Amino acid sequence: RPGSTKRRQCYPKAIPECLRESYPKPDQPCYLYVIGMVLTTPLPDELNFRRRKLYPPEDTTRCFGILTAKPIPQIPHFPVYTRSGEVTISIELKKSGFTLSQQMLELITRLHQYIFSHILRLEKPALEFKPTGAESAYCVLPLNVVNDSGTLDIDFKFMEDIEKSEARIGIPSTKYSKETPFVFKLEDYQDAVIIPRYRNFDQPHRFYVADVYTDLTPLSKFPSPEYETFAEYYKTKYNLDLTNLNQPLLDVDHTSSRLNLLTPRHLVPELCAIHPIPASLWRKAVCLPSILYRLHCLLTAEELRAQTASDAGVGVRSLPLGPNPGLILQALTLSNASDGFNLERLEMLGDSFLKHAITTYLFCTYPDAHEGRLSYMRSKKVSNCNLYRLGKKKGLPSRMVVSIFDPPVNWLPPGYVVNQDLHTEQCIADKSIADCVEALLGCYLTSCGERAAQLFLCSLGLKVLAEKTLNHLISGFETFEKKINYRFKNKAYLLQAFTHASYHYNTITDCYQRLEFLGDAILDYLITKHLYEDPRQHSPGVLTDLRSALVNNTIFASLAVKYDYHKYFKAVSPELFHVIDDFVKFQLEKIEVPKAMGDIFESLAGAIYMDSGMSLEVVWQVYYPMMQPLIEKFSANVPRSPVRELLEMEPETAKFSPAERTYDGKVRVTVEVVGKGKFKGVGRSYRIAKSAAARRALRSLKANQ
RNA sequence: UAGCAGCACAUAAUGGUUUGUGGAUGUUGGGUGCAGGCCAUACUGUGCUGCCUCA
Repeated sequence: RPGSTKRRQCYPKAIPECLRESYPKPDQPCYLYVIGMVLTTPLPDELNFRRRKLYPPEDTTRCFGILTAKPIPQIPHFPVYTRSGEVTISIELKKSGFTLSQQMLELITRLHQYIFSHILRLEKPALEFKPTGAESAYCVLPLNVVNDSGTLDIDFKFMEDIEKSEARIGIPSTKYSKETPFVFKLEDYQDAVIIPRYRNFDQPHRFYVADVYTDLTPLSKFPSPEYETFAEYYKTKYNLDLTNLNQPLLDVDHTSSRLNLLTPRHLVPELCAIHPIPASLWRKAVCLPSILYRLHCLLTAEELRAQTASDAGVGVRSLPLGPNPGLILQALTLSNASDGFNLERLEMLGDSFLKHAITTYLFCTYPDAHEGRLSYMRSKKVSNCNLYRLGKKKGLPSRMVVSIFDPPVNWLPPGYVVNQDLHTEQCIADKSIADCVEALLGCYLTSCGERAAQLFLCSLGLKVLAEKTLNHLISGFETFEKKINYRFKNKAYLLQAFTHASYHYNTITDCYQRLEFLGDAILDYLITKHLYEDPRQHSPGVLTDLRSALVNNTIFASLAVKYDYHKYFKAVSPELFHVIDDFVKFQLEKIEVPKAMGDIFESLAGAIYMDSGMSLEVVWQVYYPMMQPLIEKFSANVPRSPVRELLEMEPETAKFSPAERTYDGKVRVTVEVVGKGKFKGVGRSYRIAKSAAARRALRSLKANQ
């Protein structure tokens, strides 16, 4: 069925408007952004297993810049988890409206290809570099501080030096001889990436110079137990005789193969070619996939924020407000993506508000429709099927973050195309599209409030925007008004809330059921909002349990009794009065729970809402003090099913019998606890019977301890 | 800077199981829809390893 977990559809991945077809043209205006990088949380030495120097990206003059034909909007700064620790990333506009020659652009584009294909090794047989044909079409280039002025500019000299370098295309063929002996220059290695010239020619291993040992030489002990010295090693393995046996040695670290950095984890110089790119900049380059991917994701969320400000009139289209793009990114992220956050908290809050909004709308739009009809209409509008259709219509599937980020397996680099797919497409369940709509609603609600959330629903396509008899029938309710600490402006709502369908003496208002319908959704929402805003920051699972335990007719009935609602209840059913008196007796001492007592509790919430001029706050002011003791009790001690508690205490020993229908229509259930006895429970339903059996077993077990 | 095979965990897919829930021919409750918790087949990622490339 549409909106079901069992139905899956494939969708193309969305690329932000500011990155789509964004390739700089010769002699045309372009934009240059600096990738600002700051080490905000250094990695502890215990996690840094080699205890290597942490390299704050900010300690070095060279960085990367993004060159694009279209402007990039302001995005929140975001963390990246490097081997140095948490690095906060900023994307900062450095130059706008400037032009580049064909030769300058060719140098930039060639170096851009060189980064992704040669440095990062992301170009695969399935991928082709087509910068003019690629959907995501921007260039990345080196920036450097000009003359120590602290001002960053395009390092053209360095790009040209990379082009003149033979080391660009492969391993340099410069073999040293006794006539042309190798000369070590320290300045050339302090911030160098090196390539060993005698091995692994198809995939040359690259290393960062971590340090230069001036005390160690080719005659010193080799790190592999296979050889006595560095000179013996090269002579034995590659037949290479060194010209300079007194040259210093390089301490080196492998260039990182891990390109996903979005979450926390917790040699002889003469025989090496110097890669023309410095090690500092190469460390920055390794972050480009996570940075660009995150940038792309945040730009998609900002695009959705801006689109919603245009379509719903919620927030401002361009920031100097609407929700933070990071919260939108949360609402667009499935738990499968493993990105440190998920849509589940926002989804649950949205659902509760959605119910409230539709319930209110239906109640006001259909003044003559009975509860069962409003409940039926409600059930259709809030369905996972309808929500899926709305999310699909809004283009959410192409914007959702569904799978774990893996650059060489599921990411397309800028300027590349796929040779005709984990790079361009994703498979999504219809239910997940529905869940995302509720999470977006929760985002707008938490960030911009209820009116904004309603305007957001309207933007998705959900339309969400006698007197003598009265005085006689309300006689004595003044004590009730004082007990609840609320005075009704229109006592007809109070009368309606306490009028059962059997109470035909009331010919001036309806029965309580319509207000029950309205109140149910109000209480669910208010309770859910409160639980979501709770300082304990309950998990999605715990929020579900607490919502289930607090939003319950039994609890509403228990409160109705404690607050004397039963004394004001108007009914003409002696049996109902006896059931209420028996339940009231049971509640006063500490057995069927009278449904009507929970219903009138909800109906009075509906009454107060209508009498207060649709003020949820007034309703909450009245109900929160009544519910606060229970909210505190269950949020301190998250509740349990007696069947589950018995199964937790006795998992292999407690076995329940099938449902036995007794001669009176009532169900009987027996629980056998191996070595501890058999306990029988009876009730009008299998759980009432099974729970009664489980409670009898639990009582016996606890009494024998 | 490489590949593979075990173990932990997360995770979606296709089956089953179990709690909640719905209007339904509802002769007095087994027809189907959606959620949770489990069992199985099979996917990916990180990590604890193990073998195994270069050093």
